[PDB]
Formats: sequence, structure tokens, C-alpha cells
Amino acid sequence: ARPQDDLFGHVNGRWLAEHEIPADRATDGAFRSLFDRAETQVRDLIIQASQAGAAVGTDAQRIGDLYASFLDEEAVERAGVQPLHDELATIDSAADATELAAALGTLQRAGVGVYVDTDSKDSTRYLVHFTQSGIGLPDESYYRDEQHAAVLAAYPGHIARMSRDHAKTADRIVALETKLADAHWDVVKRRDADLGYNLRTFAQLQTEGAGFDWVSWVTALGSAPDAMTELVVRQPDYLVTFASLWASVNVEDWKCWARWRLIRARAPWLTRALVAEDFEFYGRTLTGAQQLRDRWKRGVSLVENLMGDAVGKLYVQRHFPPDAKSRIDTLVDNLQEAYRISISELDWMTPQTRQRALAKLNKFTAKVGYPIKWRDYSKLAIDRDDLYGNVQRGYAVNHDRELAKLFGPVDRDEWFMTPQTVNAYYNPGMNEIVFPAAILQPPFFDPQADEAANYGGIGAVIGHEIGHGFDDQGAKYDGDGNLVDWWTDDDRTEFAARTKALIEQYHAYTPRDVDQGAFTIGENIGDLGGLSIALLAYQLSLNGNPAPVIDGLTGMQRVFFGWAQIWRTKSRAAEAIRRLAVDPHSPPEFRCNGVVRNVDAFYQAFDVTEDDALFLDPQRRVRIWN
Repeated sequence: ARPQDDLFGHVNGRWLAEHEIPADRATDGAFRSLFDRAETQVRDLIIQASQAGAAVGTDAQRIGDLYASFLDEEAVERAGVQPLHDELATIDSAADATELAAALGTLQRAGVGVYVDTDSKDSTRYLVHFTQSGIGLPDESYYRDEQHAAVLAAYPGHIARMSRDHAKTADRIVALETKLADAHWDVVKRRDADLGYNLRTFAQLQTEGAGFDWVSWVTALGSAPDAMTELVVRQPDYLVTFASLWASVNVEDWKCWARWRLIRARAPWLTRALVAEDFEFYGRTLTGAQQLRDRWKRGVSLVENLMGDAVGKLYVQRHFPPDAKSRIDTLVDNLQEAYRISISELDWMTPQTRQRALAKLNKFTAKVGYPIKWRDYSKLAIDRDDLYGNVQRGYAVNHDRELAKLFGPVDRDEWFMTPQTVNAYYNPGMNEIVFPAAILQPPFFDPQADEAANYGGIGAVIGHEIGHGFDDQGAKYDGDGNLVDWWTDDDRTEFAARTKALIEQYHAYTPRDVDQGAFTIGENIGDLGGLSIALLAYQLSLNGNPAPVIDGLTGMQRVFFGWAQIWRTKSRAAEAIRRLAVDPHSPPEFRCNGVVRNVDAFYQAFDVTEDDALFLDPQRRVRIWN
């Protein structure tokens, strides 16, 4: 109706007046439309790779003609057991624990965690992360959820296939996964990954698991044994077991599972007789997804783990002109700065908090803008027609790519987490932030349209990563990663005394027509927290100049328009409105005009009157950052 009242009723429902919704998924919108053009065009690149007549001359062209593997599946059927039987013969030759652990470590290189992260007090401990997980099923819980076992009505039928060896597989194959479905910790603990921190030496990891070689395995995993001596063990309650399984679970008890796991490690694109057999376990019986994936889903569904930072270099070259880099170089130099200067005209902070809130912003960073460094992939060699051992080696250094990044630093522009995702997170330990360019793609960011709308809608969602990067919880962390509220509670209480309305407001609103974790307002502090700076660093980007006053609509009025169109998201929200309390987060549908109320930069911008609906009276507004 009226933009200041509902921009997303003024603009955004018309997509929802017309748009489909997927029968297989039943959700589509902001992120998923960026998964769409992420997925819809990466196919076009390999099509362009295959369209080109690449005969010889580069080591990167049979990579881009690897897709001929998936074409003639009658061809790929003819190999079948023989490449596998080599992979069996690795295992069949592997007699002892050391022979197997060193055997499978190369298979593990061939690609059936880590982040380059120091302690944030030590600037140096860039190591790997080791927890417990081995369940073929979605989580360990399906063992102990004894009532959640009608789901197992035909599970051991569609997996025990590989006269009686299938039966003795069926004796074997149900027997251990229950024991793999035991030692592993609750999911939502991992969705706020908390107790992983045990900064171990690998001298500890050899001491950790009794009965398994944790090192010559790792040399078969291909890391630095001498030159990288430490890790982060997280949850070794299985890892100690696993080695004791490696002690006690015998090789024949391992083997036909390990072969079942090995074929699972190369499941989909192989001899066609057995590819639906795991799908009809997984697709039709574990998920009931009977849509046999069309090929353009399939061939795209593998390349990224095979090659992470490979397409994205020429992807932006084959999609985006050079116009978009100066947009970063002119914008975000101001945003990371002027967020400091937004602290200034806050006229009630504490000086020991204000100057502290200033001083934390000559030091702050951004993994945004053309990556300075890129991982080489042409010199990584992949056949046009071979696929199986072709991508073993293709995966083999995919382990050891990150090995080098144990030695290499965060150079601030290469995207450790992949460019082609739809992700965003601040590091409460390291105080880095991460923005893969799906959020920086259009329609979020047009690289050639007007600036302030392309500035507007994005910058508070950036600033909400800052604003939730600087929540009370973001404040409860330190710049060196220590857990401490520098933001002393006496303002937070007064700011809770200002934001008492924010505790209460969504309770006066209804998720569904009528005929519990709203105690947290977590998604909404930082968007007002981010819009605080969306309309300030612009002026630092102006250096006091006037924003582009075009069509009777200035940059600030256009910064409204940056947000006013860019939330068209459709679904059926019975489960969703029912799903809300698994974590106390908030949705976007209440968010999409919630920040009209307490802000004042919009009212002075748009001249809001003293009685309106999305007007809020100033004694219940909150001049946090305005």
C-alpha cells in the first residue's frame, strides 16, 4: 500500500501474487533466487567450455570438457568393477591396520575439518578441527530414537545388497552403524559450535585414538607431518572408539562396509545398474525424493568439492565487467571507517565506551571486493573423458590445497569460504566478516545501476553482520576473541530501557491469522544497527556532497528504494511458523518494516508525521545510533 508502511506490500507481494513455489521444496525467495542464478549459469560456463573447440594448448580445457564423462554413460558403465577393483586391490593388498590406514588416507585424499584460524590472542595457531561424525543416516540419533524406527521399515533392504554375502552383509551392515550412531553430540550445540576448542598437538592425536595410526594415515592424507604439528580436537568420544574399533572391529568387519563406503564415495556417476540402488535407499526410501535429478543439477553437484576456487575467477570475468570493483573501492572504505564516525553523534554513550566504540574501527576488516589471490586449477589436470581416477587426483590435492593454507595467512580478499554460496557470518573470535558475492550479485547489487539503492538495501544487511557482530553478544566477545562485555550492562539495561519496545513489538503483531523465542530480538538489533551506518558512510563517501538528486529522488530516498523492492520471498509457512522456536531467532516478514519505528534518520529523511502506524512516538523510539 504505502512504502513507509509496507514497502514489501508496496512492491514485493506482486512476485508473490504470481510466482510459483517448488513442489519438491516449497520454499523460494531472496537466497534461493541467488542459488537459482548461481546454479542456472554455472551450467552455462561449462556449456561454454564444451561449446569451445578446445583441442590442445592448455591444461585447463579438458577440465572444462570433463562433462563428456557424464554424457556417454554406456561408456562409463564399461569400466565398473575394474577401477573399483584397483580401489579394492588397494584394500585387498592392505593387510594390517597401518596398511589400511595408509591405504585409505590416499582414498580420503581422493575425496569421499579445517579453517585457517588462530586463537585470536595468539595470532599464530592456524590449525585444523577434529570432531566425531560417521553416520550414513542424517544424524546419530536414529539409533536411540527407538520410536523413530518405522523409518527403518525397508532401510536395511536397500543397502545390504553389497549366495549369502548379501545376507552376511545384512548381518554385517546393520550391526555397526548403530554403534556409529552412538557417540556423537547434539546438533544445535554444533549450530552454535562451542566446545570444539581443544588446541591439541598431533602428538596428542596419536595419543588420542588408541588402535589406529593417526599419522602415516595423515601422510596418506598428505598434510605436513613435521611442518604442521597441531590441530583442534573437538569430540573424540568416537575418535577414541574408532581407533578401538580399528583395534577391535576387524578388517573383514571393516572391509565390506569400507567397500560399501568406498562405492558410496563414488556413488552417482558409475555403472547405472547400482546408482538408483543407493538412491532408492536415499532418494526414494530415506527422503522419498523420486525426482531423478536432471543432469544439469547432477554435473554441477560435484565440481565445487572437486574444485573450489576455480570457476569463480573467470565466472566474474564471464558475467561481470570491471565496473563493479571501484564500487567496492569507493563504498566500503567509507563503511568500515564511518561506522567509527557514527559513534560520534551518538550523544549519550560513555566516553570510555564511545571512544572505545570509535577506536575499534580503524581496526576492522572485510573479505569483500575482487579476490587478490586465486587458487590455481589449470595446472591441476583433469581429463575430458576419464572421471573416476581423473578426479581422485583432482581431489587428492583438494585435501592439500588447505595444507598450504595452514602455512598461508588470511590475506583478507581470497574467499576461504567459497564465493558461490549464500552465506554471511562474523567471527566473534577473529572479528573477520565474510560475504560471498551472491549477496553482492544482482538484484541485491547491480554493478552498473544507480548507487544509493545498490548502497541502500545491502548496507544494513552488511551492517547487520556488523550490528549482530556488535550485538551485546558481539560485545560480549573481545577484539582478541576473549569473552567479555566491554559494553557494560548499565547502558545495555538503559538500552533495554530504550529497547523495551523492541522486546514487546512483535507480540502486538500476529505471524498467522487467529479465529516463543521473542525474548531475543536478535535479527532486528543489527538491521537498525546497520541502517544506522547505511545513511552515514554514504555521506563520508560523499565527503559532504549532495547525493544524486535524480527524478525527484535523492540517494537517501534511493537508499530506501535499495531496500524497498528487494524482499520477494514466497512459501507455505505452516511448518515455518511452527519451526520458529528451535532457536529464538526472528523472521524477515516482521523485519521488513520493523525498523521504521525507532529510527529517526528515516523520519527526518522522509518527514514522517506524529500519529502514523509505522510512525513511533519518540518517547518509545530508541535513538541508539541516529
